[PDB]
Amino acid sequence: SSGVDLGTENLYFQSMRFHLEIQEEETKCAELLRSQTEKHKACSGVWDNITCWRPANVGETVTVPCPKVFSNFYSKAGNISKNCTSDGWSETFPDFVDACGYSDP
Amino acid sequence: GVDLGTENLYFQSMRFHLEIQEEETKCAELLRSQTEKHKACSGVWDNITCWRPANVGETVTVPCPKVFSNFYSKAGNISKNCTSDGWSETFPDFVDACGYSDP
Amino acid sequence: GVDLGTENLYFQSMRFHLEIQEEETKCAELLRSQTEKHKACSGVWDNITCWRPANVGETVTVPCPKVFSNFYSKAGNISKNCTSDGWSETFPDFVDACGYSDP
Amino acid sequence: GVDLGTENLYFQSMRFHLEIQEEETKCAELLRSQTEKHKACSGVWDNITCWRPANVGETVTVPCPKVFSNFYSKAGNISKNCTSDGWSETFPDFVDACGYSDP
Amino acid sequence: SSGVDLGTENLYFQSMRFHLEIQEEETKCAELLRSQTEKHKACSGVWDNITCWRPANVGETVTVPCPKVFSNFYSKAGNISKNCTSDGWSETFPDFVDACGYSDP
Amino acid sequence: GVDLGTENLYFQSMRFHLEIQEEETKCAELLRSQTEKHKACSGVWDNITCWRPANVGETVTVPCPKVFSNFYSKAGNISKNCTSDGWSETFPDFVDACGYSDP
Repeated sequence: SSGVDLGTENLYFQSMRFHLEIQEEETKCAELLRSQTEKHKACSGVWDNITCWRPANVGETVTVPCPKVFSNFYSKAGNISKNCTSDGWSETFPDFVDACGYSDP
Repeated sequence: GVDLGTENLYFQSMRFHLEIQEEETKCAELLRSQTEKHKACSGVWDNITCWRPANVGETVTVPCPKVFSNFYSKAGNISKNCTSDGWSETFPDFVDACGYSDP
Repeated sequence: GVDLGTENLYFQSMRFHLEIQEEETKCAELLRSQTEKHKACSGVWDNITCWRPANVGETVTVPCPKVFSNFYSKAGNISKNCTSDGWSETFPDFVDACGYSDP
Repeated sequence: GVDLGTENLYFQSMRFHLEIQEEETKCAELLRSQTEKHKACSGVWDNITCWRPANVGETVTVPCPKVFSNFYSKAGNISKNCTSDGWSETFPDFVDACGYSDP
Repeated sequence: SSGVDLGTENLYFQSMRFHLEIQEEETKCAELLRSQTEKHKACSGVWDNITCWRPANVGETVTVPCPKVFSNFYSKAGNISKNCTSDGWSETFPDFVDACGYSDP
Repeated sequence: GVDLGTENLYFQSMRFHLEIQEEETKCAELLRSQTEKHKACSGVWDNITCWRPANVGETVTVPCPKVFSNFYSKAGNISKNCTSDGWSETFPDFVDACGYSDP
């Protein structure tokens, strides 16, 4: 660790890393949903649990790893899921903190 | 419910902004990668669209901005001509070229 | 007209922010992808530049921030060494490496 | 025309984002000005709403977020209780409390 | 002028000043329009020529100084205007660059 | 639950960006309002802090950036002098003035 790491230019960047990562994921989600707009699926694309849930058809389950941005805070290997039903998307259950073992003391 | 969940409501309200920002970012990167050419008409952003740098007599034609795809009644394109006076106005105008309307 | 229209004028004023933000995003993503490895000099941001994680004895060299190209008199690269004491200061310094001044 | 002008179209599409960002900014400033108190339930942002720090037995009640005023069928409020286990879920739920719907 | 002014932390900020100023004006415009939503005026609030045009009634002319963010590029004292009509807002004419004498060589 | 919900978790991660951006915006506005006057030390941004325009012999002192309060061991202020050579370095240095470290 050096004077470089403690410089205020690096501190400003380091403090924004989680934010930049999440915004980047939100942007990709927006672009994805846009590229699929002509298809009209049963469950349109949504964002929750800081995760993009791509458009889906009835009976599909979308499963993804827990958000990578918080990898260092996870106490177990884990994933999150959402089901597309005839009445829309299910709740994301288990949700992020439960599925992922997120912890910050 | 999940559609009306507030995290999704936050995201959905931001989608146009995220999409436009990425398009502007790509435009800035395009103009930057090209800055050692010095063309008649340098790159501009107009009608929510990036217009690559160009020389006199060129016509640049691009598809209508995809961000408003749900409000178009047709797949359209928009153009500008580079002249020795600079860039022309976009033609046809955005609203007509793109078949744009809002209920 | 178009060149001087306010849509373009707002975009041109945002170019710096858009290009640096994209570079910060890339840096954040790079450091996230390399978090499993535990390198001697970790990823840092300094002089508006991402400096990738590195090992003792490496020198990382990158072009001057393209974002300020119009303010350069020279084709410049900047560098840091990863040493046993950590990251070196940037060399040559940003102003000299890049031939920067405001006009 | 002027409504459908692309500069206005850019702005209108950004209004929710600008409004939410200012509300988040005010929340961050509120939490920061209060950080030397150490209350049972520290400040949180939930349901697009800032929840001031609070002590056990308190109920914090605020109006529904004004950013979605055009989609409400009534002026509503939302609440949380601070307990010795932390913050409660918002009540009534956002959709019900606020009379929210989209055509 | 010192090493402070030439530091990359200051250069990053200085390069973003116009942007921050315009975004701030856009935010205030958004808040203004929101605070007026119950009123339903003939011409709803709009943004062009990097200017907020507040909600208005038929027959009103809104006039404002040229955007302050570009004060240093103006070659003459000037203002911009927009009229609210029974068929919506007029075009902003003269527009920014004409009204304001904007120049950048 | 709420404290650990992702809406709050995203907000908490954005706090730094929101607070610094608000401070940068205030700095931009301050410098714009003072542009008629032509001061000896012009407005600058350094060590995540706005340093207002100033005259020879002035010392500008401000509290350590509140944004990093949780990383301070001390109640700190930072200062610069405007001298005939321009702005001084910040004193005491940011790390020492503020009692900063990462935990």
